[PDB]
Amino acid sequence: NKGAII
Amino acid sequence: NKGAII
Amino acid sequence: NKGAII
Amino acid sequence: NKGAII
Amino acid sequence: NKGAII
Amino acid sequence: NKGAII
Repeated sequence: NKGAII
Repeated sequence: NKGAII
Repeated sequence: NKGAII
Repeated sequence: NKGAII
Repeated sequence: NKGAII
Repeated sequence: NKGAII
């Protein structure tokens, strides 16, 4: 899983 | 799964 | 798993 | 890019 | 980039 | 980059 919260 | 919350 | 919180 | 050669 | 050759 | 050759 990959996630970016920006 | 991939997710971006921007 | 990879995650970036920026 | 992601690749699987099997 | 990610690759698997199997 | 990540690679596995198996």
